[PDB]
Amino acid sequence: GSHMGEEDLCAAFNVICDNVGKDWRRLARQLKVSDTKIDSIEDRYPRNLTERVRESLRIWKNTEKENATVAHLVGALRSCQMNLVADLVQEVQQARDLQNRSGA
Repeated sequence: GSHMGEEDLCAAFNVICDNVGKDWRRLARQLKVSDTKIDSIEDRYPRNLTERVRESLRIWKNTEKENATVAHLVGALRSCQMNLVADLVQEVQQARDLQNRSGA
């Protein structure tokens, strides 16, 4: 696990968990979660979206591993018709310009 060092990603993982309530079913689907999963994920947490969402993470990235970068997170928000969150996770992208280095 890792509770320290996920800079920027904090907004991407905190996002999936922050706008929960009805945001994971959109991020899960767009993150590449088969419908069969929404039925399993919900089946696992019938009273806690905040918990089921974190569960996708183990799968969410397990599929788009290479395409599971920070940009994928906000980039995904844009497709989830949730520009609101995508807006805050986009702030994540701004933090990358400081660590992404690579000036040439």
